[PDB]
Amino acid sequence: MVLMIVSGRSGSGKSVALRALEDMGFYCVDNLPVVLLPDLARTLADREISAAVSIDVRNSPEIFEQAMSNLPDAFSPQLLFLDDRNTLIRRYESAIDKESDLLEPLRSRADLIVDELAEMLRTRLLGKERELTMVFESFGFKHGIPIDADYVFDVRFLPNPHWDPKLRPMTGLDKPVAAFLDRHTEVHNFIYQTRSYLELWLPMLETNNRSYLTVAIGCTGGKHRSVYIAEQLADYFRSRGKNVQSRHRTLEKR
Amino acid sequence: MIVSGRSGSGKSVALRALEDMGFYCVDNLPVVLLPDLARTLADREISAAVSIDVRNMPESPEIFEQAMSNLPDAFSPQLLFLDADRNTLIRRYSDTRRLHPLSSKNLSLESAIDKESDLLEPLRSRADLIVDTSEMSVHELAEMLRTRLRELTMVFESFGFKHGIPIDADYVFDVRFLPNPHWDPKLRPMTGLDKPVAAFLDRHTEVHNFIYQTRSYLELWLPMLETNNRSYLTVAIGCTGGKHRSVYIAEQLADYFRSRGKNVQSRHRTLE
Amino acid sequence: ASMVLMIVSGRSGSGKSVALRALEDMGFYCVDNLPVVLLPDLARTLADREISAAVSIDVRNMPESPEIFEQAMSNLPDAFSPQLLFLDADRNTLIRRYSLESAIDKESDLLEPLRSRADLIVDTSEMSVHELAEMLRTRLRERELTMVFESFGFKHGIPIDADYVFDVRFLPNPHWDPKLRPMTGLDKPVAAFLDRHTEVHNFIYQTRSYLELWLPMLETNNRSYLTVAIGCTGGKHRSVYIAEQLADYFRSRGKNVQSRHRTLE
Amino acid sequence: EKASMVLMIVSGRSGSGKSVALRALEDMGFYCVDNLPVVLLPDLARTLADREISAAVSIDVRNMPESPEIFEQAMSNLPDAFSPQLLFLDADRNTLIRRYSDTRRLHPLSSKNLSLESAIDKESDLLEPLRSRADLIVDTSEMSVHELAEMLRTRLLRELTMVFESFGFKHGIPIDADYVFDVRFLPNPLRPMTGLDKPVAAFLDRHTEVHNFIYQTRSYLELWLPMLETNNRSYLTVAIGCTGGKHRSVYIAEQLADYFRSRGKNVQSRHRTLEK
Repeated sequence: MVLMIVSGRSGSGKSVALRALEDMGFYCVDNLPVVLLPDLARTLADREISAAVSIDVRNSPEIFEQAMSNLPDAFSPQLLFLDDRNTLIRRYESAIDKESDLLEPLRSRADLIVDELAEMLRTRLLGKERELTMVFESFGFKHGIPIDADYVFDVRFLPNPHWDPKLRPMTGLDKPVAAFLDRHTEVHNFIYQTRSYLELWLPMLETNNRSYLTVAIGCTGGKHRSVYIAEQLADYFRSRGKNVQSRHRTLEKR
Repeated sequence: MIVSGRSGSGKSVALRALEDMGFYCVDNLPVVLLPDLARTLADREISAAVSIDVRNMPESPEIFEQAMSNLPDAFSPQLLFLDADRNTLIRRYSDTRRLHPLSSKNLSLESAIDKESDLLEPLRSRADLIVDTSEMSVHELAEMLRTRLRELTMVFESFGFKHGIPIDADYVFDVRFLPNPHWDPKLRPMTGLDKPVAAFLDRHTEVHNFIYQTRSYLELWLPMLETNNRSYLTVAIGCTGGKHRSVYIAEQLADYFRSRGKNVQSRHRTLE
Repeated sequence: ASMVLMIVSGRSGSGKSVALRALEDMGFYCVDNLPVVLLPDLARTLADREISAAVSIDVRNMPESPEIFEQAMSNLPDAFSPQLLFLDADRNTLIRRYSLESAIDKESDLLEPLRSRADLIVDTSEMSVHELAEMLRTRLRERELTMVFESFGFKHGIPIDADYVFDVRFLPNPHWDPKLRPMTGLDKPVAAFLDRHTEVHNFIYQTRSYLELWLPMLETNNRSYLTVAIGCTGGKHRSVYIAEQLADYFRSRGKNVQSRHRTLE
Repeated sequence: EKASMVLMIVSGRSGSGKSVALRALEDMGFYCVDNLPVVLLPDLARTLADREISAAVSIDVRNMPESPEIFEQAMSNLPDAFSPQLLFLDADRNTLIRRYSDTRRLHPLSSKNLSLESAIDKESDLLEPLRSRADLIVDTSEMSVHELAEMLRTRLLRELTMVFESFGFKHGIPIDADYVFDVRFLPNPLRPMTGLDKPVAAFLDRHTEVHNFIYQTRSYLELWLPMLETNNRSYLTVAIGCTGGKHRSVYIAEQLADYFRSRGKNVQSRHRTLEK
C-alpha cells in the first residue's frame, strides 16, 4: 500500500509517471494539497490499495514534514523526484530560476532523481526475469506465417490505408497511417477485443515454464495495418506490466 | 468548478485551460474530501476546479449530496459536464491503456462507455450544463472555455421601420407583408393592444401561423443562446407605422415565452 | 399541357451534369445516360405527372446512326417540345475538369450531328458553376423582387436597409482556431470548419425554410427589395459564410439575389 | 453453358456516396443510368442485352415509387441473362447533414420537409424496402470520398467457406491458415486415441474451461465474421493447434464447425495430423 510521492521540475514527465503508477493500480491524485495527504490515505486505506500523489510548484517544510509525519501506519511512504534543459524546453530561464530554487528541500533528500524513457519506470519498481515474454510480430500473408507464432490474427477485413494513396509507401509506425486507422472504430474494437481475448488465457498461458508467447498480426503486405495493430497491442500490455517485444518482419529487409 | 464526463469527453483539456485561467485544479480528489480542500484555499482567495469521473464516482448519490451539504460558502460552486457520441470517444481513445484500471473487466468498448454513462447519470441529471464535444477539436475546446470563462432576458419590441430599427436588436422580423388593419379606418387610430385590433388580426389565420412559425424558429436556437453570457436577447417586430401589426405580434410572442417560464420584457418603442 | 424536354449534350467535361443539376433545381426530371431509343418511353411515364424532363446524350449514350435519334425523337408525344443544348469547352480545360488527347478529338468528331442540330450552343471554357447556372436561368427575366443577403458585425451596427436581421453569434466560432482568425467566411478553410458543424447546416436550412414561408406574400405590392442581414460580432467569419450560403441557395430557387459583405469592403 | 450479366442497383440516402459508386462502377465498364424510372428498368435491360455489357442504375428518393409493389413487378418481369444485384450505401444522420451542401434543395421535386433531420429520416423510411433486400450495405460514415472510390474499385461487387483444421506445432503451422489459436494450455488428455474418439471427447468435455474456450473464441470470431463474409475471400481457415495435433486441437475444431454449421454457415473440418 505504498505512498509513492512523485516530484520533479515542471516538464520532467511527472504526469507520465503518475500515469504509469495509475496503470499498476495506484490511486493517483494530481496537485493535491500536502496538508490533506493523511485524509486521502485514511479515506483510501480501507480500500486496501496503494496511492500516488504529485507535488510540484502548484502543490515551508514544517507543515510538509508534519503532514507526511502525520500518517497512518498502514501505508508506507516513498518519495520520488524527476529531473535536461534542452529536453525540458521540448516538453514545455526565468521560470526555471524560481523552479530551481524551489527544488531543494525534497531534492536534497530525494530517493531518486532519474534525470526508452517511457518503459524505464517499469524497471524502477522491481519487475524484469523468470517471467513470460509476449512477442507481437507483424507479417504479410503473401510471405508466410512466422514459424514461431502461437496465435495468428487476420486483419485484412479492416479499413485499408492503401486508399489514401499518399500512404502506400508509409509504414504502420508513421503518424499519418496511425491517424487514418485511428479514426475508424473497428480498428479500436479489434485491438480492444483481441487483447481482451488474450487476457482471458494470459494467466493460464503463464503457467508451466513458457518462455515466449508470440502473437502474429497479419495483413497482405505486412507494412500498414498489421504493423500498427501489433504495436498498439504491444503498447497495451506494456501498460499492464508485461515483458514484451515487438518485431516487424517485413520492415527489416525481408 | 466540478469537471465530469465520460472517458474521452475532454475533461483533461478543460482542467489545463482552467488551470491556465488561474484555478487550483485537482484531479481524482475523493468527493468526501472536497470540502476539506476549499478551507485550505479560502485564505489564498482563489477559485478551484476538480474532476469527477468513473474513478471518483461514489455510485451512491447520497455521499455526493452529503459533501454538498457541508460545503463552505465560496466562489466556485458550479458544475461542468462534457460528453460526446459513443463512436467519437472510441476514436479518441488511444488503445494502449485500460479504461477502468481500478474496476472490473468491461465486456466491450461500447459496453464500457454505456455503463460509464449509466453510472454517471446522477451527476449529469443534476448537471448545470452539458457540452457535446463530438465536433469540437483539440484546440477548439480551449478557446471555447477561455472565452466562456444571471439568466437571459428576452426583449420583444415593436417598432416602425420609418423611424429605424432599434439599435439594441438581435433579431428583426419584418411584418409589413401581413394583412393590414388600415383596410378598416375604424381601426386607424386604434393600437394593437386594443381588443378590436387583436380580434381582427386573430381572425386571419396567417397571423397565428406567423407567430407560431416565428416562436418555433426562435426556440430552435434559444437553448444555445441561453448558454452564452448574453444578458439580453432582443427580438424586434417591425411594421411601417409601429402602431398596429408589430405591436400585436410582440404582445403574443412575449405572452407565449412568458408562458414557457422564460424571462421576458415587452417594449413598444413608438408607443412611448 | 405544354411541357419541355431539354436535351443536354457535349463532350465529357463540358459541364452537362451541372446543367442537368440546374434544370433539376427548376423542377425538371433529369435522367443521365438514358439510351436514346427510350426517350419516348420516358416521356410517357412522366406525362401523367405533368412535369418537364431533361436528358443527357454523350459518347457513351450516342447511338450509331442518326436515324434512330429522329425516330425516337419523332415518336415522342406532342405534349413535349424538344430543345437541344450543346456545351463545348477548350481542349486543355476538359482534361482539368476530368481530373487520350487524340481520343478527345474523336469524342468531338462523334458528336458532330447533335452540334449541327443544336438549338443553342454555350462554351464553358471560362464559365464557373455559378456562371453557367444563371446562364441557364437567364435563358429560361428581370423586373422582379431582389433578395439582398448581407453580412455585418454587430459592433459596427445594423445595415440601415435591412428588413430581417438574424443573430448567429451562438454558433461555433472560427476565431477559436488561431489559423482562421485572419481568414474570412469566403475562404475555404472557414467554410470547411463551419461545414463540419451540423448546427451551421441547420441554421442555414431552417432560416431559408422560414423565409420561403412568407416569400410569396412578401413578393407582392411591387416590393423592390428584400434585405436579409446576417450578423455576427466582427462580420468577417460566421455572418459572411451563412449569408453567402443563403444567397447561393435562393439562386437555385430561381430568384434574383445579391450578396454584400459590409465589413469586407 | 448459358451466359449472364448483371444489373447493379445503387441506392442510399442523400449524401451516402452513391454518386461515387456510379463513377466507380462506370470506370469498371458498367452502363450507368442515373434517376431512371423503375417502370423502364426491364426496357433498359433489353436494349443492352444485345451489347452484352453490365449495367448500373440509381434508385433514390426521386425514383422510389412510394408503392413498393411496383419495384417487385419490374424485378420479377425482368429479362433473363441479367442477374439483379443490389448495393446500399448509408451514413450517420449527423454525418450526412455535414456532407449536404445547402445551396440546393434536398428533395427538389417533393413537398418540403419540416426539418433537416426529418427529411433524412423520411428518406430512410421510404428506402426500407430496398435496404431490407440489399445484397451488401456500406456505411460510409468514417471514410472520405477518395477512399470510398478505391474501396469500391478494389472490391468486385461469393458465399464463404469456413475451414477449421487441427494441427501439431511440431510439424509446422498450416500454410493456408488465416487465424491460428494456441490451445496447448488447456487440460491435457488415451495416448493412442484421436480427438474424434468419444473417450478423448468425454475427457475434454468433462473440463469446463474447454467450454469457456470454445465459447469465447467463436464469440470472438463472430465479431469479424460479418465483415469477413463481405470481403470476396472464398475461404477463411481457422487453425487450432496443440503439440501432437491428435488430442486437444482435434476436439476444438469439430465443435467450432458444429456451432457455425448450426449457425447456417458453410464449414468443413480437416485434421492435418490424422493424414499420414
